[PDB]
Amino acid sequence: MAEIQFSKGVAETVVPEVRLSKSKNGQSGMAKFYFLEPTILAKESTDDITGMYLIDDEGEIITREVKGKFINGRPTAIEATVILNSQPEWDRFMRFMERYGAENGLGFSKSELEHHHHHH
Repeated sequence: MAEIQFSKGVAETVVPEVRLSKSKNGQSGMAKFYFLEPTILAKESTDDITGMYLIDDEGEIITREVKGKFINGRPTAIEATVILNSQPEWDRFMRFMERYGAENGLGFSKSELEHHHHHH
């Protein structure tokens, strides 16, 4: 039931890429997310996004480090960064990527393959 929401309640079937990277000072670890032609550009404006809600099978993680990627003043891609300052955070990140990657092979859409449910 893992899914990505930019405003909670908005399920995104988009297939964003996942990359791992370190902080600027190389202190705490973090991960980058690439969104290509996301639908959140037709509902809410990019300037209306201040964070992303990652809902995992167990709990959820709140991310406020979100930046939009504009091309020549033409919105088309959005980027997000997750901070892994805490240790137990890695457990959810690895599980989310493991289960999420299994459902979508970075090329398959989450929709269709994942059945929708009335609850949450």
